[PDB]
Amino acid sequence: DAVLELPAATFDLPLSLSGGTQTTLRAHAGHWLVIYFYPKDSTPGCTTEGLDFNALLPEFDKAGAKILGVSRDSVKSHDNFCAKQGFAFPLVSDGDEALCRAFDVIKEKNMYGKQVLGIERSTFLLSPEGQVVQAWRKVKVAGHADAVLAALKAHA
Ligand code: NA
Ligand code: NA
Repeated sequence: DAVLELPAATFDLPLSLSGGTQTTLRAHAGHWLVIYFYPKDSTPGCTTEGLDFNALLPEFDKAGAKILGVSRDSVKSHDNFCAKQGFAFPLVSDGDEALCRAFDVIKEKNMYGKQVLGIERSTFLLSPEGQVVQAWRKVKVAGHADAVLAALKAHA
């Protein structure tokens, strides 16, 4: 029932959050976790995605689930982004791309005559026992948070 196996060490990686604290995936044991990776703070698309998740947060709560957004922007950038948009969930500053690589969301594109890496917008649903049970890759923003919520309700 796992669609992705993560390195065991992934669950103990210290994840720097907006607000200056740290978490790990293991610390979320016991409830559902949505982890949504996005390429960059404060862009039109990535802002829309975060606001879409933020608007549905009471429905996610009803399943006791929690949301984490992830990019490689700094904690300061995340703090600004969260404050300006009013997000009520944390953002991981995955500055070294450790979590991104664990979930295999760093993808290469041959453009400008060279190989360019970047975060591919992707989302994962992690069970209360830490299994990755559903994955969405190369995500288009429109309708995405709704679809993730629907899938959560179906799994939970
Ligand atoms: Na960190
Ligand atoms: Na979990």
